[PDB]
Amino acid sequence: ITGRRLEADIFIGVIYYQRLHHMVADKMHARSRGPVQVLTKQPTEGRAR
RNA sequence: UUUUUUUUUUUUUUUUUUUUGCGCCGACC
Repeated sequence: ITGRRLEADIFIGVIYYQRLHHMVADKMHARSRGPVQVLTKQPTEGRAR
């Protein structure tokens, strides 16, 4: 941003990095209203349902 | 030549508007 030299020598290298399956696309869940359990009349369990 | 039964009136149409449970395994914080 500033374009100035950093006051410290920054350690930089090549590191093998792995992307894991824990993605936010499969983890975001939002429920307002919907299906309920027949026995307890309470909200169901799971993002799929 | 012979006894021991009783008797009367007041309630209406062809018909109508969302898979629960059981157990197992892996994994995140």
